[PDB]
Amino acid sequence: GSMFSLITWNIDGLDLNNLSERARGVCSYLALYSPDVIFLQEVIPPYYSYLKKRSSNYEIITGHEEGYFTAIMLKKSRVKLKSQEIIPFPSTKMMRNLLCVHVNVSGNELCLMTSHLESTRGHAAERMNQLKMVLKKMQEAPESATVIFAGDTNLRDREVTRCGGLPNNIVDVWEFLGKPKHCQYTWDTQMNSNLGITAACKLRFDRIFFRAAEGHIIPRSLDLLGLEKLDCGRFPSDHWGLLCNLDI
Amino acid sequence: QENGSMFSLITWNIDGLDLNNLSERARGVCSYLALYSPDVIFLQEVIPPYYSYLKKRSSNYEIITGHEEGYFTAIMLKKSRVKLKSQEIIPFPSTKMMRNLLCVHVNVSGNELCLMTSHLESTRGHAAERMNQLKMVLKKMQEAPESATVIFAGDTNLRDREVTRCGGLPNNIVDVWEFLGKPKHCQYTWDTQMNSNLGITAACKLRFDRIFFRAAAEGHIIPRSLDLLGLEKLDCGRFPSDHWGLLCNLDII
DNA sequence: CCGAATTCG
DNA sequence: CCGAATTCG
Repeated sequence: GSMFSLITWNIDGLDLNNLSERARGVCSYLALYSPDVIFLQEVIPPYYSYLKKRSSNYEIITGHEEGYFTAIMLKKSRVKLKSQEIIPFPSTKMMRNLLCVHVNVSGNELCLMTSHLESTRGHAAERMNQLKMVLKKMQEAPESATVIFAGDTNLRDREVTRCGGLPNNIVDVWEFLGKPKHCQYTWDTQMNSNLGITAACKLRFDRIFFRAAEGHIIPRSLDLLGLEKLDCGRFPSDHWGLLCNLDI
Repeated sequence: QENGSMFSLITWNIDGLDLNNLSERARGVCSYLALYSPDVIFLQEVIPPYYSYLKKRSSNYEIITGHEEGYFTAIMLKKSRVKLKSQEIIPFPSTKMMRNLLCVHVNVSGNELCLMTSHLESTRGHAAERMNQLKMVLKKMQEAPESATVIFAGDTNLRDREVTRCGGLPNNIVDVWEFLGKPKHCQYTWDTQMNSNLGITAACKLRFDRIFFRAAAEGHIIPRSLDLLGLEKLDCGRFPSDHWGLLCNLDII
């Protein structure tokens, strides 16, 4: 049974409002799909301890040891960990950083990366500085390994071109899949009301970039999750979760 | 010969929005205006009560207003020294603070002048728009009739960088401060170190208030001096305004 | 009326 | 945490 699946999701652990409850919901999803790899953003130590407790069949790597951070969970026995690298962005004022990881999935060498770039419009420029730094690390990544980035970019479709666009070797999976109609937005204030705001904003914050080495791994599917409201009256998060299926 | 070809003007953002100790600072400002008694006075951020009070004290001046309501700018002209030919008001099509260019055409002993004042869009956030106004002002200085002397004087809310960003001043238009070799005392018209009226703890030194100049023929009128006023805190406990008043002396053939 | 940090909507 | 409008010192 050779196949590979990942999930990226900004769970927003800063929104203490019904936090543990939303946590149990998120973990319900994670257990349901049981992907080989999971990317998370805005996670805090209690949330972390809970994740470590419940999902025990995963090796968990954190971007930080305190405050809020990102995290990469790896299914043990299915994913062997080769290394982990943490690179802080030198210009951050929000403690952000690029969390890289290198793993081995049944012979196939992988390079997984996650990040939570500088938030808000006012720091767009800074965000761009981070983005390039991310992109350059994907190409500079070993020619022998297949590179996969997945995270909360906090970007606009225009801004990506504004930075100078993707390299000819790196591609966003959403674009690669012909721009599916259902996956168009990962941050929708019309559908999600967790932050309690009266505006209609539909932005594709969470993105997955891909760089095959000849390619051995093909990205098959892309779907959203966390589309339903919990019993607490709220969604698990303001961002929608993103599952991706791949095959060898 | 009380006035030997001398000419004096005053521009000042009196800030009528700072109601804190307003009337007393107003009588102070009028104390200044009466003291120097310039031929022309440019004022910014003035409100209707302030206007009526100015009408009372400075009664030897014909007063023109940029607006009838809210806050606005005003041009006072000493009658018997200045004959008023016309007045024109041009709103910025892109303004969002009801700002506008207040032009006036007058005659001083044969020499025809075109005086202009404005209070451009405030804050850093509207810098681009501010630039749009500045050029629009500059071009109106360009478009202004030949043979006549053009003088702008107002609260530009500008930094030295922003002026260059627009493409720089036209070769015929000159900042008076720059024209005087950029004196150290006229360096700032908004200094939070020295002025504390809005009660702020920051060290901000900006030259907001500016005077632009354009003789058209060789120059017949030359700006002689440039000085600040409102340099002392009043007995009321405040400065006349957060902005420093700006007096300018000039001379003609 | 600075300018970054709340608040409002 | 959108994005334009207060607030503090």
